[PDB]
Amino acid sequence: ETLNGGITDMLTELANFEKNVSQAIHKYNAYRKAASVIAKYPHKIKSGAEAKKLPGVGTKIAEKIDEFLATGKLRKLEKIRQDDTSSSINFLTRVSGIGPSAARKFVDEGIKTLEDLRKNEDKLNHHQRIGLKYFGDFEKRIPREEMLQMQDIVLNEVKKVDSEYIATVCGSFRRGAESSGDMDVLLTHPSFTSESTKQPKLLHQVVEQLQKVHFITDTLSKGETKFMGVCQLPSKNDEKEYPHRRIDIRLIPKDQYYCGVLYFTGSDIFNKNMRAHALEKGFTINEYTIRPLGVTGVAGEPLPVDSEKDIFDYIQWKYREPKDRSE
DNA sequence: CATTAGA
DNA sequence: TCTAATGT
Ligand SMILES: [Mn+2]
Ligand code: NA
Ligand code: NA
Repeated sequence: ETLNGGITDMLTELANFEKNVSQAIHKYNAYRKAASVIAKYPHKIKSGAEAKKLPGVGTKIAEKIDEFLATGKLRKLEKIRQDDTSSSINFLTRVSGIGPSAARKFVDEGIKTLEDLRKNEDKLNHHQRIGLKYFGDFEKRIPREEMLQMQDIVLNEVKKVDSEYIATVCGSFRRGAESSGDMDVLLTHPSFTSESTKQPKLLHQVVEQLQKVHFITDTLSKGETKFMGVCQLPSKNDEKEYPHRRIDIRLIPKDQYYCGVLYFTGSDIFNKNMRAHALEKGFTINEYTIRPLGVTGVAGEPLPVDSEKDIFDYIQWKYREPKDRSE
């Protein structure tokens, strides 16, 4: 956590660099387990060789340690840190829509800067077009004060649309978070459960409303279960307009909301921690259910959940407020 | 780790 | 059909 900081950290630099600038998934895989092990590593690495003992540590990575321990730096991370071609891939990739592959191609054609990106809006596709178009807004944080105005409206149409609908703004915002990056609407409905051969309009009806009133401004990807877009607060009685924010809404078969909800309400840790335990408590929890476990090694049999609570009791525990699901 | 665009 | 991207 701190005893092996740089090490894991340098490691990750190196790895991320292997995966992005270079399409060397293996080496990339090298650095991660490694960086993962030295990480569990309970003592101060004193040298290459010491580390070298561990699994995942070969000679190359060992080699890197020494030099890092020796000169408080690293040549390659130095060289790399400098290199535009790579500096560039590190950068372009920040536009929603540009992944590494594209990142590379762009550069190749010589598309290094944001401006480059504009002059070639032609080369870009819808996601990435909207991507660049809200480069600023998408990089900003969502003040909770705003989180609440948004939540306010979402719930309102959703409801005006059909009352039978259930919505939940999940994620950090749900867990108190002073700010949030993207908004997460978990959505389900009675009519939609595990079986009932869908009803796409369910997603659809809503997406539209939200657009009609003018909250949803753009579309990144609408699907029959996951619409994914951009929204904005009604720039008041002017002067201060609102930043465009990333919004996401997904339909859920009503018979899987709570787990689902438990889940997206995080955190990553409270989550695992809960999962790791449900296990002890003779169960299993995943993004959608809670099945009683059985001795042949594994079982099934999806227990019926009516609230975050049900899931709780099931593994027999104390309800944990969103506010306090920190870990 | 699944759901979407896209070519 | 694959294959990239986002998220989670
Ligand atoms: Mn979020
Ligand atoms: Na990107
Ligand atoms: Na392949």
